Amino acid sequence: MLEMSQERPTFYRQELNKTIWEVPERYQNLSPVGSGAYGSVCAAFDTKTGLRVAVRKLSRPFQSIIHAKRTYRELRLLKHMKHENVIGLLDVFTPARSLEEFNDVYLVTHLMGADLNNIVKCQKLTDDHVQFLIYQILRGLKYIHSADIIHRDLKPSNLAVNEDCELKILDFGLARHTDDEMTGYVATRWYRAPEIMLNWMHYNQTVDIWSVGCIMAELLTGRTLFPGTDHIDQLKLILRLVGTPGAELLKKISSESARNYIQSLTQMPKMNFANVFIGANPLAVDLLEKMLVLDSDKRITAAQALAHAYFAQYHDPDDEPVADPYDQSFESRDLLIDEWKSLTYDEVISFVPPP
Repeated sequence: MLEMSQERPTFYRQELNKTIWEVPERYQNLSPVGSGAYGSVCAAFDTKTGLRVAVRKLSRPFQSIIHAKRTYRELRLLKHMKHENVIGLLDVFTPARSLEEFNDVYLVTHLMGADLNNIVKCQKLTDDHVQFLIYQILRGLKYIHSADIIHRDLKPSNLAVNEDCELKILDFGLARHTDDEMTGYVATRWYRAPEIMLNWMHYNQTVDIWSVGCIMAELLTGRTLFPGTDHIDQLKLILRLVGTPGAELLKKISSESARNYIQSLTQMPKMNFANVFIGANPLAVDLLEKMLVLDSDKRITAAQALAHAYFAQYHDPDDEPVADPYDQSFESRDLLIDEWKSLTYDEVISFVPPP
């Protein structure tokens, strides 16, 4: 009645685009799909679930302490998430039969074709389509935030949408966003809260609410809310909308130079959001206000947003689950490469697939 043995499937070996792919035979007809510095990816047919899946062979997962710790951190997150608005892990394997021969990590996920950009390129979304997506984003973030994970890079390129307008969040909780350049007229930095983009204070899950506020506004108007040609420009665009900070917010900011800078800016009142988003549903404008609050301590939570009147057609407290606890002790801990490799191997071998 209890399992003793992990029975090991049969793997087959092949070369596609000068990339060795050794995988279980359950994965057939692999198609090269692309190669970034985050792994090579193949489309594949999973004969056990009937789904079509993305197989991802990590690239150089253990080449430095930083990168070893990134491989583990990502694998830990993917394993933990079990919510239909969050990319789950459906399988993770390696050809290695022991930690000594262990080198490669493959990650199996739902093949998720289109992202929120591609969706907006092809249609003008109806009002109900927009509402439904903000709901799902907030629903998956409620989950994420329940387990004390901060997405840290929530933006349209990190949301996958299917034909029935069903949404999953991608790429949450990782250190990789620091590898993109955030200088100039760049989309990555356009969705970030001012406090992390100028490192006024340290991260906070409220940082992600700022992001969904920026996406919602883009989904209602079709325009980027804050397309700043640089940090300072983006900050000015922000303060114009939400108003210069007050005393309670300025003392929360640790750098003495940054408060001198803010108080050098000409003080401005907050703008009237009804005159900024002409034509929008008043309930949508009301909720935007509560997401776009300069002081993160006063931003709305995802759990509060779901209960806001804008979502009355979709809100149901009995279908908005929270996650199990996510132990992140390991983030403060100082290990060697080989030790991070061993903990990654241990989670690879201990993976339990979904029922």
